[PDB]
Amino acid sequence: SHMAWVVDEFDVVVIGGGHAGIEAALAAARMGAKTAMFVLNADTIGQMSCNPAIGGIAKGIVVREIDALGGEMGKAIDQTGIQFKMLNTRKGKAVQSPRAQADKKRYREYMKKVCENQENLYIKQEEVVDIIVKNNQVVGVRTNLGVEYKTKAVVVTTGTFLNGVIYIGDKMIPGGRLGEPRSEGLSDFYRRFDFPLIRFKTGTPARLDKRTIDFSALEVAPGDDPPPKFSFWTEPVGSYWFPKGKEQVNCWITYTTPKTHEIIRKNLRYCPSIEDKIVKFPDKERHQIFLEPEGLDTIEIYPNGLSTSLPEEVQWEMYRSIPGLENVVLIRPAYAIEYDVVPPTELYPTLETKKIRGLFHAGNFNGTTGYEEAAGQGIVAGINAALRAFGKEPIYLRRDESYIGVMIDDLTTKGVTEPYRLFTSRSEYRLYIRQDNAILRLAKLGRELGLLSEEQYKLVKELEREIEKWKEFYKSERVSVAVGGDTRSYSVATLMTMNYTLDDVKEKFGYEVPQHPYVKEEVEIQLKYEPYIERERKLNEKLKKLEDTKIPPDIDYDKIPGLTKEAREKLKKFKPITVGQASRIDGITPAAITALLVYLGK
Amino acid sequence: SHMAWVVDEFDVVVIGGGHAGIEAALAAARMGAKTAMFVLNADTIGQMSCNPAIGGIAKGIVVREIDALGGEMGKAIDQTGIQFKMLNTRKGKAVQSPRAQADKKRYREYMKKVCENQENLYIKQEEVVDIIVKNNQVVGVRTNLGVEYKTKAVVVTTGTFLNGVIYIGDKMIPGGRLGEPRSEGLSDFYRRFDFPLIRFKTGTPARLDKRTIDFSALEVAPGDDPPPKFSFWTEPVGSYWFPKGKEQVNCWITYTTPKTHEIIRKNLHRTARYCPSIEDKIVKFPDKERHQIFLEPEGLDTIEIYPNGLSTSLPEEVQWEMYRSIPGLENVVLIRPAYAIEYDVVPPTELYPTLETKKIRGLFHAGNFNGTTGYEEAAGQGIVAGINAALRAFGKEPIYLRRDESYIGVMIDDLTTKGVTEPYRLFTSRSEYRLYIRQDNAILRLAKLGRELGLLSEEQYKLVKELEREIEKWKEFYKSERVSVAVGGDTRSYSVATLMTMNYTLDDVKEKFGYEVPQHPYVKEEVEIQLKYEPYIERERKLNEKLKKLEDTKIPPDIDYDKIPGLTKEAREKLKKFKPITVGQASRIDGITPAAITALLVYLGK
Ligand SMILES: Cc1cc2nc3c(=O)[nH]c(=O)nc-3n(C[C@H](O)[C@H](O)[C@H](O)COP(=O)(O)OP(=O)(O)OC[C@H]3O[C@@H](n4cnc5c(N)ncnc54)[C@H](O)[C@@H]3O)c2cc1C
Ligand SMILES: Cc1cc2nc3c(=O)[nH]c(=O)nc-3n(C[C@H](O)[C@H](O)[C@H](O)COP(=O)(O)OP(=O)(O)OC[C@H]3O[C@@H](n4cnc5c(N)ncnc54)[C@H](O)[C@@H]3O)c2cc1C
Repeated sequence: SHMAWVVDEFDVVVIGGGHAGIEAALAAARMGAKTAMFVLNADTIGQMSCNPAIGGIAKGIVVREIDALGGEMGKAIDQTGIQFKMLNTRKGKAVQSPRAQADKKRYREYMKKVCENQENLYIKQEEVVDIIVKNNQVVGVRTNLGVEYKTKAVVVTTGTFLNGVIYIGDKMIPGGRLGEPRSEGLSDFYRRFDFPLIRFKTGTPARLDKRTIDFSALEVAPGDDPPPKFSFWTEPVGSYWFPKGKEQVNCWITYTTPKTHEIIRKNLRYCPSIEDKIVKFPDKERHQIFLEPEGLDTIEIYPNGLSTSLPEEVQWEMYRSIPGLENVVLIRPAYAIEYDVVPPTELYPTLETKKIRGLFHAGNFNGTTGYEEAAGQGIVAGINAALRAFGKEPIYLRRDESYIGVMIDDLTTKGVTEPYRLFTSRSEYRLYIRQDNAILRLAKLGRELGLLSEEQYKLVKELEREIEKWKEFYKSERVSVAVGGDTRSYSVATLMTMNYTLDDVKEKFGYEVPQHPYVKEEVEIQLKYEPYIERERKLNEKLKKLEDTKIPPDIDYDKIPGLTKEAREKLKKFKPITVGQASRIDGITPAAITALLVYLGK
Repeated sequence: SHMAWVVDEFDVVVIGGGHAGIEAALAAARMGAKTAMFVLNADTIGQMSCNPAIGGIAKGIVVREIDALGGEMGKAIDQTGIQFKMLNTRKGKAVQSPRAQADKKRYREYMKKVCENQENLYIKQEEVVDIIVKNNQVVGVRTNLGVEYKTKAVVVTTGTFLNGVIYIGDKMIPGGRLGEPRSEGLSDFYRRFDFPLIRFKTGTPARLDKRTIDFSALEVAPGDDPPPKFSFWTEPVGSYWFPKGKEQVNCWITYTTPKTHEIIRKNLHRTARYCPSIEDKIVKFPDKERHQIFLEPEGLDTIEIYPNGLSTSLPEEVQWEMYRSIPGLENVVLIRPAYAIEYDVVPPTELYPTLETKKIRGLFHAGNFNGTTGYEEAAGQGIVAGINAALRAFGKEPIYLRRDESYIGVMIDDLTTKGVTEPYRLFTSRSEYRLYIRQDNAILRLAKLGRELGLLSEEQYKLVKELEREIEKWKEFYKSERVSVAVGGDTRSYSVATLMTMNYTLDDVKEKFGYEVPQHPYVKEEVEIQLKYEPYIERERKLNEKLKKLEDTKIPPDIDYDKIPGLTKEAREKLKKFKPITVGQASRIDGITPAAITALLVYLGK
């Protein structure tokens, strides 16, 4: 009688309606799993609580990847962004990453609409306080209303809410976010099963009133024209560029002054709070600040670079010492949030818990910070939760093929000491894992899982085919050029390696060029970088070998000859899925890898 | 150092971004007062937490009045409403009242957008935990972040938040609303100043998934065509009707069954007037076999359905059972459970009809915190409190709305003169001038005050005056144009105006007698309504002549009731506590005897 009815039983239960939860719930539901997404306040689904932006150095590529796998974040920002630009634009297209300013309000509504109308997905406003487990297998969930719902798998994405404490000056206020409640009960479930629990703390700037800011002397920071898109599926379909002339808004730049730093001092690894970095870098005389609009209708301005947790009275003084903000009025005070986190090392690269079958974690609760890093994990967790529910085998993303894979690999293999951010990761395949080819690297898996339709993948296969045609064509079409006082014969493909664009080649030599925007650009990029991709691949050949060497899930590390005791210990807890992953465990020696390889018969 | 800077000093501080707070903050700001609107979550400004509707029996007229005074509610629902209709459409236009279904989401956004861009208005996301007083005069406000802001007046509209507790079965959860935090500290200020504090409790239904409901056999409930508008200012300007063909959505009807009722009885335990919770009205009306239920959409993008008539605070597992016993909902899935909220309330008897506190000058109260419940009742008080707060800030005298001229005035009068033992609702009030205070003439009754305060622009009022003049020209025209009619086998000479009381409409008079009619939509309809009801309005006015007499008799603010001869001791105790501003209001205090009123009239030299 405390048990919900048949009509209230699910395959997958996602705890959380944030960035991880949304991708997870949408992925599972779209794969056919009857999914329930629990949320503390149904009106906050999809809410952006920090920076009003999507994308960035590594973040932007992850979004592109989420979009390729069949997720929503990419489509959401394309439809609700108010500014788009490319970062690292002076060093070749391969190192670039897209970034956009979002209209927070429109973004939230967009995600709520897609979620509400998603077939097989049900939203439940209720606080989950416990997970029901039978023989290390997830079988249900309980809320603080004394009810229980049956489920086959659970994806936890409590974000910054679990036992959240808001910090402002010496005031401590319970909550998952400023002005919102926090969750509590679920933490007892984790202690009860002996899961390690740690607390992370991150801050956010105050929210400023646009009418009280003098922008007159500030430098304008505009978008790009034509602006890049995050989704391969939005209009223009099969392309990553918006039409030239798309309507965009501005951002403004200002800086801290020595007076700002003195105010902070009087009131006293990657610590972003202005207060922290003036102590970490006592010598920098000024710190850059980006004033960002929060939407087209709102007057709130997000001052990027001024996150703090100082008392509100001090916030007034420090914010008003910044040129342009002399008379600024705060709408929302800056603050810092501390919450519960379960160390990622408790998971396999499938995001599934080692202790309990059918339990997956994602987002800030998993030790990361950021919308994108959360959404990237969420889609994987959602995918695997559905698979589990269907009695199939969970998958994982190889770090040598996607940035989502790199992130997940570092979390579950290295663990975290502080919140993980995508820009701290080091991809050994940075030339292959680019912004322009997420679609080519992940679309197959996306279609395989059923997230992409037959039609979506058909477009991908076609373009991929067109691309290969032209590459083989330009590689067979030679041309004679006068290099100084001597004459040479080079193929068009090779000319791309010598500062020629396809447009240059057509203009000077009259050759033809792909008419499809994507094929046209992707061909140029692949030919220009072929030399480096091949060299990069050559250098990591040994990493590739290890990565392709699977380790039995039923492997008894105690029966392996030539493996130290301290090694069996680590290999016993991390439980690597491949020898390549096993070699990344901090502390394992090249010898151990050998013993293991020998034992595996290689 | 804990004190906010000069740039953070205000004339008026409104605590709350709800329905009372929005009208109060916008009114004061539009009147020129530097205004700060505090709220717990800036993203919840203008949020509708209960029924997704605006209007109804008395509520609809109050919206028309808010709009006539220069408020926003009217404009808001007109731009975000997805269904509009008139109630009591078979009993003459005088007893009709507008009602609309709102797209909750669009409505919230609309209010947030207007408030954010309103000049002189500043939004502050922060919890006010104390009000600073100097010689019984509001001087500032303090928040839970240890900071203070200077202000000259404060409007408190905590709604259902102050020490709010959510109820579901046996569970008690702190919160101002399901999924939202509650406020607490401010209650200390009131105990500290010895204010009386009571707790009211109201419930709301669950939110249902539209795709799990079978509407196949349910009665459809559409809007009207043409649909009525709430604002006189939205397009078509200077009119109360939308064009024919406006796109609207439907609502659906269902009923409870005997099985539904038996489900509630098995799960009800004993515990020590208007109790809308289905579970209460079946114990209060044991003989009713079925209860009507209106299934209404909450917006165009959302799949959430609001089951009007099924508010409850029963355990969630019991809710599943009762909701599923209702035809069409056999397999319904809840998105949000039903619950009841209990919050702090300061008895309205602590205020003058101006909504200002008798104990502290510059302090005003409005909305649920004031003892009422409903969006419209809150916004009605809000605009008044906002207006008076700004006036106070400027050193001018606060105003009040006479109950014989507006329904808002009726509400405020009843609240401050009768007090409340339960949440006050607009349909329970009784206007002795129900024929004068109509839905069609709110604009004619309140536009002058609206313009006088600065809420309406010169151009807005100019329109009202022009129409007001055309209306009068037409009435005098139809009053001098006689026609001949055959009352049986007899011939009579009647003025066109008289025919309006003999079942003739202006359209009938033109079609049959060929007379001209007004071309402006409002003039054309108001002339007809005014002529048709002139007889009753005059009779109503004659029957209340005495009431008008008493209401026009002002009572000095500093009268010493102890010095009035011929006044009982129990009568002086009521007069000293309620402190009526007119003899009319005084005669409305429960217990006051006709003799006591005479002694007072004599004392005032009458
Ligand atoms: C103060 C602050 C500072 C930040 N700083 C940074 C930064 O420096 N850099 C950066 O990139 N990003 C930052 N962020 C953004 C942050 O990473 C995201 O807000 C979010 O936490 C990430 O996505 P998520 O899915 O994990 O969680 P969230 O978006 O937070 O969502 C969690 C969801 O879980 C639900 N929930 C929690 N518990 C329960 C329960 N028991 N039952 C049901 N539902 C539950 C909540 O209702 C909520 O919808 C910051 C955010 C805040 C609030
Ligand atoms: C459970 C429930 C049952 C209901 N039942 C009915 C019904 O039967 N009939 C009907 O017509 N209507 C009903 N309603 C609707 C209700 O009348 C409105 O939701 C609202 O309370 C009325 O307007 P308001 O302005 O007074 O308050 P609200 O709209 O509730 O707003 C209050 C505002 O005050 C702010 N606040 C509170 N404390 C502080 C503080 N210390 N500092 C700063 N800000 C603060 C909050 O953030 C909030 O924005 C119900 C609502 C609920 C939640």
